[PDB]
Amino acid sequence: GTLKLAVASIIGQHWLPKVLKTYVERYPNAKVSLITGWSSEMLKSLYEDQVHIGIIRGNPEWKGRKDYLMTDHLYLVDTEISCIDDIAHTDRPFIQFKSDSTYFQEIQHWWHQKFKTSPKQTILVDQIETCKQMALHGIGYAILPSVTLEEEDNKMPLLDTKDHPIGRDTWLLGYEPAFELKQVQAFVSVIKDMLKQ
Amino acid sequence: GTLKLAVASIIGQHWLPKVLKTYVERYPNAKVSLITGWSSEMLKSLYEDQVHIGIIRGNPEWKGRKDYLMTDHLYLVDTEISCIDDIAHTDRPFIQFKSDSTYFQEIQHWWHQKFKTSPKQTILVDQIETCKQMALHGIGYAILPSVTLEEEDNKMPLLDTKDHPIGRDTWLLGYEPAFELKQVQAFVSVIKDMLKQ
Ligand code: NA
Ligand code: NA
Ligand code: NA
Ligand code: NA
Repeated sequence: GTLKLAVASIIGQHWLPKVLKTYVERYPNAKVSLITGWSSEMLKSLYEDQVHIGIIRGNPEWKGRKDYLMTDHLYLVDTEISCIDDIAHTDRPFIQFKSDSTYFQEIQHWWHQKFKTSPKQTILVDQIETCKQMALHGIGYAILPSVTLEEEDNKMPLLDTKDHPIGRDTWLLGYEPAFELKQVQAFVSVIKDMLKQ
Repeated sequence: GTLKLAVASIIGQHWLPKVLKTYVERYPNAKVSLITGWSSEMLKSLYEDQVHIGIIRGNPEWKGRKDYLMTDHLYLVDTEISCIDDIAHTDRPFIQFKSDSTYFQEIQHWWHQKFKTSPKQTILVDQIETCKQMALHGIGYAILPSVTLEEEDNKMPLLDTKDHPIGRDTWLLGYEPAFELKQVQAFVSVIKDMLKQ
């Protein structure tokens, strides 16, 4: 049977391929169709019956099954700047992801509460991986979730006013019937079987 | 002030950073607002005056200014397979990108013509970078435009029945009023400078 997934974009790109590798590896010839996007768009997709499973970010309201999956944390990245305080004075441009989720407002709030000022809006982008690439090309600094980071060329954790890392969840949503279907069960399996680490 | 761009995804990821790096290097503190996506979506967004400039792949019809930018060529990539004839038997999955552009149709047509059979619709993905990533993780093989490839990690040129590389074009689009703006002209300048490299 054919598994129809809706995955948030950064998840689709960075976390899911190891998941799908093992899923393909123990279930040869099993079909997978994958749509990606903003959590909001994939939630809306899931709701309207287009997919079996949604892998959504944030805190989606959902009246079916919802599995917490994981949590990651916000990092400021730049090629030059090594000290997060420096960004208050920086003239290096700020490369901001903005969508309809809370991501953007969370960062605006952290910034307002950390530096007692507004961040300069210069570069606005609508997808997170683009912000990452533009940061990796030295254009400016970005704030990315650690699920999108590796041994790439400076990463500085965001901590709130009480020294706590911020702060973002990934869930697995779906209605009951989907979890009745088998390949969904083998996929949820592979996920929870993988996460054993 | 404030350039509003709409850019096909792989361009946004792989080619545009270079260009924005220079655009910023040359005009510090110039505001840039970027949206990304399928070529059809970015053309729509441009058609509706939501942006200044669109960068669009394929062969868009356009009753305004259209500049050809570049061509790139299709490669079959896989971690195991070295020889592109084998792909007709391998039973490794074909990770296949599919949108409402003609990318998919054109690869289908090539497949049918070259191998005289059909390809196995197992994995279907809605963004190209995810095919790349899924291919880089050994899941299966992918057909990717070279604008998304580097000295990476096994690539075999797609050639039509008369041994000519199969290509895809990328264009820059706008209506005349946009091209009168100093920031659109500066951006276009950085672009037409960069194409000589
Ligand atoms: Na969203
Ligand atoms: Na940077
Ligand atoms: Na399109
Ligand atoms: Na493809």
